Amino acid sequence: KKYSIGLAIGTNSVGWAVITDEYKVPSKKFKVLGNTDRHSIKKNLIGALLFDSGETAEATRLKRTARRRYTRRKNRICYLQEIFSNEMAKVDDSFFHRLEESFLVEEDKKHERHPIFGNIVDEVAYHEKYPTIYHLRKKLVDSTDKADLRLIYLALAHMIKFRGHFLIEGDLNPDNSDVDKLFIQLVQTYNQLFEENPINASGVDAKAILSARLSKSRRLENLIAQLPGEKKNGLFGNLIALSLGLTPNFKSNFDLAEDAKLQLSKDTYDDDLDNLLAQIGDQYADLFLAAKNLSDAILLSDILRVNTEITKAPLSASMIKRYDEHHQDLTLLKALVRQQLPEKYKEIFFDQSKNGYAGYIDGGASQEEFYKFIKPILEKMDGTEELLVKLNREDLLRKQRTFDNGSIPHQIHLGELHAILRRQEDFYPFLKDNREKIEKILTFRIPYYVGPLARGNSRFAWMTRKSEETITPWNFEEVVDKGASAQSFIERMTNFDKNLPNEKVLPKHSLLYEYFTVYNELTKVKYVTEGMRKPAFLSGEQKKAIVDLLFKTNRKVTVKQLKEDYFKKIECFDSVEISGVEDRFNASLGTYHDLLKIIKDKDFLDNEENEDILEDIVLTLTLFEDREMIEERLKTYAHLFDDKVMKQLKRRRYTGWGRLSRKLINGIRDKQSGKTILDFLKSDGFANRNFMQLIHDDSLTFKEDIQKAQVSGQGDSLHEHIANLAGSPAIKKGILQTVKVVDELVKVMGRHKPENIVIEMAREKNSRERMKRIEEGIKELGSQILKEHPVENTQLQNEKLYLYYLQNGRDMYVDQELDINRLSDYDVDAIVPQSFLKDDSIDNKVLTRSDKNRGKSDNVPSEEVVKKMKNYWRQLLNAKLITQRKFDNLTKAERGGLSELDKAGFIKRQLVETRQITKHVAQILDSRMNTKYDENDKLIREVKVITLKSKLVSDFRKDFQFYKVREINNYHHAHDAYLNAVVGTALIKKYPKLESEFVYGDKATAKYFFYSNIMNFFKTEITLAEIRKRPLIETNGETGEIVWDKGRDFATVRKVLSMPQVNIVKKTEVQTGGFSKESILPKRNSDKLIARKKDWDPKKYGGFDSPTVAYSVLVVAKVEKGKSKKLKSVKELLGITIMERSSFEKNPIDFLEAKGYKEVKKDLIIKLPKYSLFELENGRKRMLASAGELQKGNELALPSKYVNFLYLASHYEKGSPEDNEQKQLFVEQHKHYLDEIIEQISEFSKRVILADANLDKVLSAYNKHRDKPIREQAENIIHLFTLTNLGAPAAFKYFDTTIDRKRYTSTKEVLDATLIHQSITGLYETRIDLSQLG
RNA sequence: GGGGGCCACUAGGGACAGGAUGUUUUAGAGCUAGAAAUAGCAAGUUAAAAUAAGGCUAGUCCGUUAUCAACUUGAAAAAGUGC
DNA sequence: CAATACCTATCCTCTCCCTACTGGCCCC
DNA sequence: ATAGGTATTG
Ligand SMILES: [K+]
Ligand SMILES: [K+]
Ligand SMILES: [K+]
Ligand SMILES: [K+]
Ligand SMILES: [K+]
Ligand SMILES: [K+]
Ligand SMILES: [K+]
Ligand SMILES: [K+]
Ligand SMILES: [K+]
Ligand SMILES: [K+]
Ligand SMILES: [Mg+2]
Ligand SMILES: [Mg+2]
Repeated sequence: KKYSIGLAIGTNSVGWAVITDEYKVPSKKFKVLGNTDRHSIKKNLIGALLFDSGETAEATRLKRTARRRYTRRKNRICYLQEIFSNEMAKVDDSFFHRLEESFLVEEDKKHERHPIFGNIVDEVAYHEKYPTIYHLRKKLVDSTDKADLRLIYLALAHMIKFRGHFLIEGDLNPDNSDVDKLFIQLVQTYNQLFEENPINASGVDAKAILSARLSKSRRLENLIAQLPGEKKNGLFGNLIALSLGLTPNFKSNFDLAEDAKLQLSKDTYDDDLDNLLAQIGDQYADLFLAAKNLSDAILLSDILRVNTEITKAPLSASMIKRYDEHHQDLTLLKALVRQQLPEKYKEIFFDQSKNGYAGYIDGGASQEEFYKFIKPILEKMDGTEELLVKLNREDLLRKQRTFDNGSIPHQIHLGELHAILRRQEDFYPFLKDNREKIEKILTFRIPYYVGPLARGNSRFAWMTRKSEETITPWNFEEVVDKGASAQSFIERMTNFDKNLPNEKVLPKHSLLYEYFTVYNELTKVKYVTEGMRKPAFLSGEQKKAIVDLLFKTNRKVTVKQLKEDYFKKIECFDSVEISGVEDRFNASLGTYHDLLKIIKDKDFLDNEENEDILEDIVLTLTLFEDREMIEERLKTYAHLFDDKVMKQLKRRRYTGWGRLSRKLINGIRDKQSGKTILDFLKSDGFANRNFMQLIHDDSLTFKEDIQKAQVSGQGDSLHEHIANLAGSPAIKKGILQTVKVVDELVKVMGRHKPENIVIEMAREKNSRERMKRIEEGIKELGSQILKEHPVENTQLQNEKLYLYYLQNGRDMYVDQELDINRLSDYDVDAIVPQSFLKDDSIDNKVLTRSDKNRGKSDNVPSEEVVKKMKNYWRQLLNAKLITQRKFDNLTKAERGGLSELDKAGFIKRQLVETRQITKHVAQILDSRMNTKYDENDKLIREVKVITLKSKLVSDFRKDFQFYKVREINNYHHAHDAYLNAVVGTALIKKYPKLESEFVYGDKATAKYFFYSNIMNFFKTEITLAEIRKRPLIETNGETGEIVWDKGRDFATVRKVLSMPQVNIVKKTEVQTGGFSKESILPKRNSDKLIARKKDWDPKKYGGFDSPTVAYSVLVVAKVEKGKSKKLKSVKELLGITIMERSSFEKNPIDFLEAKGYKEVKKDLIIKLPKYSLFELENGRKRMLASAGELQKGNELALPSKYVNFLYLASHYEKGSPEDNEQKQLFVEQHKHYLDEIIEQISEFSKRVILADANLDKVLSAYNKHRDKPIREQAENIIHLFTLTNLGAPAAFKYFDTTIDRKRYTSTKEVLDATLIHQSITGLYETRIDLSQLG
């Protein structure tokens, strides 16, 4: 008994099928367990396992980190209160107690209800004097009087609890504050550099213009308008643009060749400036640095909108400005509405449901919603011009706690905190002794390279302690070994050398590693001249000369430089031909040139004695990113360089890691030669062996030492091995389920292993990324397309509009503008044709007015289009609006277009699966099936694991009319698995030589033709560019075995696809995750509310509702009834929530009795996860959606004729026009299939769905559109299956009629139905008659 | 075919440090005419505290990912059970 | 019970490691 | 975006 398995792996399904020699699917009697009268059941060996998607770890991580941050903010406040304890006790012995119980109702409060002062008079007086906390903050910063200790605490706690960001290193307010002064200093530096072309900046109000609440480019235009004879793209204009945060190109300002694009935000600017300073000199450095200072000024002016010379609290003063303008504008608006629109006053200032001022302050209206609601009211009235100005500036009736306060640096809060401490430490000595402690509470961050400050109970922690004691912000540098912790931070994530598994890999920018790469590439170079008989390798002397003369003098080395600067200058060759490198060398000595610029000592870099030192330096500059730790590590080399060089060296940093270790590159030595790997690369006689040849040569000891150094370690489990794969967690869930399915199927066939296993793997918020890409590309481009055409992110889900914006609103084949409103008239063309590369992504698509303008449609765009559009394409490439691959494909005609080789490769790619994750699945299955070794100690491959791409079975379905319609049911997953088994086995039988291509384990016209016509052996007649005909029976050429009988096997496939009994199994899963919805609802007199804290009664304090049920339990017990508490027997479903799960499982009986149940039949407790299957009458099935709701549990097995009719009639997906005509004729001849399909659906619904209202609405809708075209009627009959689909009910639409979901809001009936426990395949069942309980 | 190093791209996964809102209860004395219902007017911008209930290992740690039909024997892990 | 309509926490900065899609140079 | 919870209305 022989058989094969077909598998279809998806992100929510695993289809599976078993086939015999005749491509038939067996059927077996399977024993049935339980307490029903049924002892067995017939099952076909085909089905599909369905499951909810596997989830990433991201949301869990975000919740975890927010948890940690809440804890640490609480600890900051706790430190501060601990500092204030004794003196506050002297002042007010319950202040902190009133603060801790502020949330409690007065009934539950243990102290007076007024928190600050404890009496109503003083509290009202405080609120009258300081209506906001910022009033008190400003007062305490500015005033000189002794203050109440409680108000000091409140100010400092407000600064510490909400302390602002840390995006700016160092100190702040370094007199970079004033915009006028930095603008005048920029003018002075510019006039110093250009005495002939000076700028008259007199009468220019730089403060108002540059600090104006306007866009960057608008403020730039405003400032340039004040400068006659100066344009926005000149030098001064570009400096102002750089200071405003734009991306000015200083190429044209200085007549440069290398595109000097500078933005102060990018991390590359530090290099992008030095690069630039490499051309025009260092005399312009002062100018750009002054511009950066001005940028700092404007950024601060965005936040501090008040004069910094009237107060040391400009932030608090700016919040007070917000408050005062709010008060004035509110008084004015109230009076205006009273006078002009008196009937709208109540809706505006009293209705919290409306988005007026009432909903803005008391309701749920945002600032944006309130502005939208009130803009027409202001425009409609008179005297609202200034209010409209403030509204369009987004500065009208502003609150102080707002979404845009994330701009505030922590240094500003720190300045105000330090000012208050300076004021009040003259009266409170403990503030003087603890001033720096409080400042440290504010300023201290746990460094990212340290992680959780755990003590051996955090699987996320890696920190090591210098001493075993509690870590505080004041003793961190002493208790925490920041060095060891920062080293572990990187070393716990970096790879070891695979060749030497005990050695750490080198830094990517290690001098040794780059020497290795350069010599490795250089060794395989070959050259010819005239008198030479044969291409020769470069000798060791030649390679050293090339390294010293070219690689150590140019950051990049081109083939032109190799021909002229070496072969001409040294060898006296006027003509030379080179092989092994094209255009320029890929490897380069970048770090050599970095360090040569920094230390300016070439002899130091060339001396082999300093190697170690340099290797350490780079190592440091790669391990660490904190400049203090880098300084502490480089201190051991302080004697070798000047303080200038040491400063530059500590400023330089690297990221990235190589893939080989130092001990492999330049460590282990061949036994006889005594030479390392790099020694062979530098010189190897006339063999010139590279890395692979060196470590694979049996006449050397490298290979044997690699073998010896190898270790294997502990083997992973199946689950561990799958978890460690590189892929999406969803597809890994699919992979694990696939392995389990295979195990069960092997057990079904009596532990006999299959002949073949054919596997196919399906292909695998976002508009936010689209808007980000378009914004960055248009700004980098310098275009105003978002100015003239504003777009929202959702709109970018239209392909043509997204392409339009990615192309700057221009045709890509013609240098012309494109119209937005005409996008329907344009074309979206494939760069490389889809007949070769089935790529439908933006990476291979292009928006053009007419695809005819691409050239010839059989290839890549023509040379003429490339000549026309290459510069504009490069512009789109540099703005990252197109990728470099899209550009390269567009420009392929410059390189000869598509050769025959490329077309052969594309067609082969369409059929041979090369994705790595599918290879890993194949390896897992192959290693589980084939375990024995032959006489030569080589693996015996009893089971051949074939992998296929989806297009094979897709084209099979479309060519032999085995069509699929996904919306009818879930049977198509199983059918895909079956067709995979059939096609794969038949293909490898017909052409065994293809095993290397399709089975796991170890001329261009010819291969193009062959792989194009690989599947023709199924057809009877083939029309290929005339008509040929194949025999009825197809056999193998060598064996003579039969592979395909076209008269009988197609009927077999049809009968298999027609079978109504298909094992669809929805994986039952316990629900995990959040306890409930996250909304903190207000107080309500409902027992659905859940306390947010143990003592916070939700009837007083509000709380959560809508908990998630982890799983239900069947309870058979008794409950007290009525005032007499008489015991009444019950049987019901109890939903154990996620929050209750641990309590219930620790002791189920106590939990159930606390819920009210008595005399619980402990052995009748049945655990029922989500999707538990129940069968009722007439084959009607239900799945558990919760403890109080049910999902549909049956599959509508629509006959095959109706499925294919729906496919063809709906124009689901063509072929010859004669075959199109035959299909159309079949549609029109079987039009009565519409009524027959409605009849099938109606019978199914009346038997199983039981939604009378919805079914009647659907029948009326179908009888309403009987005159509609067959196309639309079929397309909407497709929608109708939402009523019958397995799973949760969902709303659908038949034409314009909407059918809302009929839900099953009660689970009482399943308590007397039959529970069905299914194995993973559903072939093994345990059926429990629940009616026999109770 | 499978595999490695390098260059260029493209898409994904995992971890650390931090900020700003939102919400919830309370505090921010509402006033006047009416028995009340109510009417008229005044006012509004701020703060405290919580932000998964909680846990023991008590850390400035952990608490939403992965994994789960049923039954037997098992403390569990784990095996085993049906053409 | 049954049906119906409404509800559903959001945004942002920053350090770093890893694999893998395709194209290319050289090899095992 | 789903699809399960919830109060409201019978
Ligand atoms: K009280
Ligand atoms: K101008
Ligand atoms: K609001
Ligand atoms: K607020
Ligand atoms: K190259
Ligand atoms: K670094
Ligand atoms: K020195
Ligand atoms: K889970
Ligand atoms: K879930
Ligand atoms: K199951
Ligand atoms: Mg907590
Ligand atoms: Mg708040």
